[PDB]
Amino acid sequence: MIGRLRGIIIEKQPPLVLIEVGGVGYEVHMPMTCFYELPEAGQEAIVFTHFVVREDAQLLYGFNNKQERTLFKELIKTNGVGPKLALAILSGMSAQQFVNAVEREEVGALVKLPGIGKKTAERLIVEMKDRFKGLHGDLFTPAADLVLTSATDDAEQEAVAALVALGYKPQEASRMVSKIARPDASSETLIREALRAAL
Amino acid sequence: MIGRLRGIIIEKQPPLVLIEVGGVGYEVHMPMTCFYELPEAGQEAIVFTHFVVREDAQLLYGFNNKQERTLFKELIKTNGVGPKLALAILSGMSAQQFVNAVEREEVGALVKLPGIGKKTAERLIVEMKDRFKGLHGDLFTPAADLVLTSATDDAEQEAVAALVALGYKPQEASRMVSKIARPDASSETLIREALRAAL
Amino acid sequence: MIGRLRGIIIEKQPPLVLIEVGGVGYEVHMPMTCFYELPEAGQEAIVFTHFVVREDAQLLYGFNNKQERTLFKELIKTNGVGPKLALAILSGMSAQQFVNAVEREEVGALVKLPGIGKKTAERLIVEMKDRFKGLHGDLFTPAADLVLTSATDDAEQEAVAALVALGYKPQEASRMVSKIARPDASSETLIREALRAAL
Amino acid sequence: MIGRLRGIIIEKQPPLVLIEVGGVGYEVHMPMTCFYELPEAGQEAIVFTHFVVREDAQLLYGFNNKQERTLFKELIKTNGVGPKLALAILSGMSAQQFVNAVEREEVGALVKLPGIGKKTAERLIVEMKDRFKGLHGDLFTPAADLVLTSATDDAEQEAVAALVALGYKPQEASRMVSKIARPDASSETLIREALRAAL
DNA sequence: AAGTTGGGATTGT
DNA sequence: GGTTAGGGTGAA
DNA sequence: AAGTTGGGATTGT
DNA sequence: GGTTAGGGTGAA
DNA sequence: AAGTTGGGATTGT
DNA sequence: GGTTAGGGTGAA
DNA sequence: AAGTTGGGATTGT
DNA sequence: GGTTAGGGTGAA
Repeated sequence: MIGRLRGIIIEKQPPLVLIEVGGVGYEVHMPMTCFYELPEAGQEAIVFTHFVVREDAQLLYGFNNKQERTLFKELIKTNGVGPKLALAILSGMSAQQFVNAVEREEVGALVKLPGIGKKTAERLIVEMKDRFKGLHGDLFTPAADLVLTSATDDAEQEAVAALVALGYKPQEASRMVSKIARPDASSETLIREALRAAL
Repeated sequence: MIGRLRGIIIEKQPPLVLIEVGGVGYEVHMPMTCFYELPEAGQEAIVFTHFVVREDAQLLYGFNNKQERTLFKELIKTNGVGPKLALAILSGMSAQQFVNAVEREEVGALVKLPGIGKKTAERLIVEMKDRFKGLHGDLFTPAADLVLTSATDDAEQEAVAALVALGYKPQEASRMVSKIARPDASSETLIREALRAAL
Repeated sequence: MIGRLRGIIIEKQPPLVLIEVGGVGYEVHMPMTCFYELPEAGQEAIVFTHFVVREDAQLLYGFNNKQERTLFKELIKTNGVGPKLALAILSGMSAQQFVNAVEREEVGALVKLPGIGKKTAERLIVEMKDRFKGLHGDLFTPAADLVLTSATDDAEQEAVAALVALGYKPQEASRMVSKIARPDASSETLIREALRAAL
Repeated sequence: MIGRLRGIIIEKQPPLVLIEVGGVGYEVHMPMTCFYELPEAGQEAIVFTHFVVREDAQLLYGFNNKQERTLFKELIKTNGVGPKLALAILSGMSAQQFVNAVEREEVGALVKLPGIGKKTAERLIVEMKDRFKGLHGDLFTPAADLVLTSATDDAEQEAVAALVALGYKPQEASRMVSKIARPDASSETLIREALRAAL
């Protein structure tokens, strides 16, 4: 529900920051590699956040980049992996270092991670690979999370994304968009013709 | 609890917008037909919202118009239908297009919707019809949600609404208000004489 | 957790108001007798609130006066009575009218209330009486909620209140404070000597 | 999630304060010894908070000092002890008085506490001792909560803290940091070499 | 060294 | 809360 | 009119 | 979700 | 005085 | 919600 | 083509 | 979590 926080860094107790937005100071759990980039205390920060709601607790996970947030969101989906593991994962190695490891099948590095033996280690590199690359090694090539989250147009990605939010199966979503063939239209325009055609 | 959000559109990833209110950026899930009307990023937006609270998650559903929110709230009440379906429903066709379909029994269109076969399709048009019309085809004739939500006075509608919030049965609420016969009094005044008479 | 809301009245749909605080518009459920006192839309309002948190939902109940909030909080404690009943209760009759009815055992009036037959009706007047009066008929004589919530000093009341928040039994709390005999000290000072003596 | 509140003290009803931050007034439950230090009403206050989320309720616990918050957080961990007991505990005696009692095994004082007989009394002094002292009697010697929460460097403490947040066992965390031997580096730098070495 | 018996633990239900 | 992994210890 | 058999419903668990 | 009241309807 | 039988209650599940 | 403490009352 | 056997899935509990 | 729909695939 909370997607981003923008306020003054009041305090730093890794892995958590205390950012004041208005008069309310929120606690944000951030991966060490991200934390290293937080501006000095007293400075204003902007951090994308993944909000977690439990029956007994509700925490905030933050990242400096949307891509970073996305990778983390995909990581948590992975079986056996939750907020804590992903956090540890992104403290030992950076979003890049991870991409790299999964596309270079550097299991070793992943295993030595606290709480992550061969089993999940492999799971990661497996469930994660496919998604990557479109990235072509760089985690910041354009529309990186569309890539992760959904190489064809940026707007087509976005549209396939949305169609899948609406219930269409991914095959369906893709085929549905391309049938339209218009990489140079607004992602909303595609989402719109596509729909109009589906029904 | 949250009934409206007013802030700067920070980002757009259909179907969700990221609106910053103060320093907090809220994620809002909006039907594609609504989304199409959102001002450019950077602009200020005002979106009525339906807040959903689960044990494991709490999301925000937004609409450009109160009527739009109301229709959605009625849709979710419908059996087999929840936030996601209604969202899809209002992405394939607009509040109007829906009204139209239910009052013209255009099942076809509804069936082709992702996740909505004949069964719920019919349920919709059935449970929804009665409520409509007072609307007389237009979704924006005056006090449209009173119509949906509760053709006699605007204040009588509102009052019957409230009386039903308090526990009176709808028959009761209606008869109770009209007994007062004063379409030209404040909805609060009716709610007030009515009560005074009931007790 | 939320104890008060202060913002601009954006809209009125009895029994709920939509007050904007900053950029966030909160929905507040208020008893009709209270609602009648809300300033015009567009004006700024201040409303004490009772926050309700469920597994499937979290609403806000508001009152113009702390006393009004207190009475409602005591009402909800009453067995068989919850937010909705109390709301109805305070829509049919005012905090005064209620006090009056309980201290004049006007069951009749209470029974005719929607959802409140003889059974709870009596329960009310029973569980509520004792608490009242110190009030001496007026709901706004000084420190009315201390009265309800905890005729001796205002500070002694407050202190007995706190001691009971800490685990002391009410008998204990009272006797403990008076032993101190100092109606003219700060409620905090009493809470402080009292404690110091208990341990 | 909420780690601090900064606003205007709107009202005082010990043990709870009503602080307005922006337009929202939050209720904060504070131990009497802390409460005694709150500035006059109308003044601005800053209070560290421990946010509690239940299925049926979500309250805010506040303290004037981070150390005070930390002690309370450790207290709640203690078996048989929860927010209420700790609150009572810190109403009868101050963070100091407590430290003192645990390091001087003043069971007596603890027993007389409402709800705290010999059983938990001992538990406290037992589970709490070890943690203390590094404190050397004073609760405000530098990095007191690192002490409580994690006498070697401030940055090493912090780093061991973080490593333990990530899943490393405390033995592991400690040994891991010292192996680095660099009390004069940033806690982040340690967390960083340490990790780099672990993997 | 390689498999096993267990306590601990977020994860998933 | 039960269950699956984690990764520790003991066995062969 | 007085008690009873039931569907509906917030309340309480 | 089960359970207690509410207050409707039918019985006597 | 010392142990026991119970109602009450946050705590822990 | 069940369970463990709390601390009250009654027993010996 | 029409009914059936199943995996998937929000919905409802 | 169990359950009802959804809508896929296979059968006749």
